[PDB]
Amino acid sequence: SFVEMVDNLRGKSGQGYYVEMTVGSPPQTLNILVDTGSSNFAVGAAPHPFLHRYYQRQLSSTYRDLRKGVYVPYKWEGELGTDLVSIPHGPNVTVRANIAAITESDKFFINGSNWEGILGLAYAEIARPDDSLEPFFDSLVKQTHVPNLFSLQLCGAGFLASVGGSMIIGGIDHSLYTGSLWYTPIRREWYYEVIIVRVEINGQDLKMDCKEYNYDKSIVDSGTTNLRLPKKVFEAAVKSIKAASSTEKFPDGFWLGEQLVCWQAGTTPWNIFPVISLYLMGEVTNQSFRITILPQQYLRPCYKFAISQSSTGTVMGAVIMEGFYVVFDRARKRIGFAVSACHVHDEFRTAAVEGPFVTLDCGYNI
Ligand SMILES: CN1C(=O)[C@@](c2ccc(OC(F)(F)F)cc2)(c2ccc(F)c(-c3cncnc3)c2)N=C1N
Repeated sequence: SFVEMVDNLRGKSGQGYYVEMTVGSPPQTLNILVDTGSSNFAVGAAPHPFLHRYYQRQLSSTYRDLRKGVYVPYKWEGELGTDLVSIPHGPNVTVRANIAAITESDKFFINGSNWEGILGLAYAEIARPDDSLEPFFDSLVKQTHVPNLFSLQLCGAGFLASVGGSMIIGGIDHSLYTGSLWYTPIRREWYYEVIIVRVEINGQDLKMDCKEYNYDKSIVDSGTTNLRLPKKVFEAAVKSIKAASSTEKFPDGFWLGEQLVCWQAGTTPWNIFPVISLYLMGEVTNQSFRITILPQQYLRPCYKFAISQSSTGTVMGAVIMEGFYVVFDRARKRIGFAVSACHVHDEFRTAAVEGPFVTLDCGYNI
């Protein structure tokens, strides 16, 4: 039942959401980052200054060595193998999954994040060292009767700050959202790639060729904190946001996501910052639906501007997902969005999912 899966995610603001998992026999308990932006099950497997726990292969009676190393600059190095894996507050099953045992790394783990590994939930095409290394979720579906679908409700903090959420594996929990679920097609099965057809700041269209929004791609990534936008789109966005909040301005170190901005105890002028609407391509070619996010989402806790520039396409990260219940419907190659039961909002504005909006070529081919 999904009830036992509710609130199975925890984390620190800006450091990602993790789920408890066990690996090996007897079960070794570890906290694992839920990451829709990668496809490896990679776990710390050797002492590290930021790790308080790590996977000890020699303690597992069920560990099997694949006699194959892996080098991943992007960095971390490790040895490939397989072992039994379970999610205590997920489905009641045990699967034999590939595991990359990380023996050395640089700038990979985060101090105080309280996770020791990453659960890459994306597709095999982007798995390291290649696509023959079956990702965890693929193993899970193939080995069990679990439906090929999972959903994420990231809730952030609300009033480093602690965050919480739910990962529901194998179905949709209706208690986690209100209103309608709107679906955007998964363009290609590598990252969770989608297509943005329009974006507006306070109802004002940025008026860009929609290819700009997906240059060179747009992905949904729980493993990225910020909403990351292509250079040209980012500049247009900041300008519009700056203008809307012109009433008393801020340092540019803030707009660059460097410096923080501070008011005190519920004096934050949310109403000065505009809402941002991302229109996603619908299941019907000429249709779209918009997800609308509040300053409560893109200003993350004093606050930091959680929108930043990208040279690798648009990334709809945690701060975007935190407004919504997000359904990764792998079985039907689509991603669903609905207003989250947990999202933060004031008494004048709320996050929204609304459609359809019809138009009269937005993908950046590959
Ligand atoms: C964008 N991104 C990362 O850089 C990564 C990552 C990079 C390379 C990987 O190994 C490969 F390449 F083999 F897949 C696997 C995953 C990542 C790595 C470490 C992190 F602390 C975070 C992170 C940091 N703060 C908040 N939340 C997540 C993200 N996860 C995502 N989505």
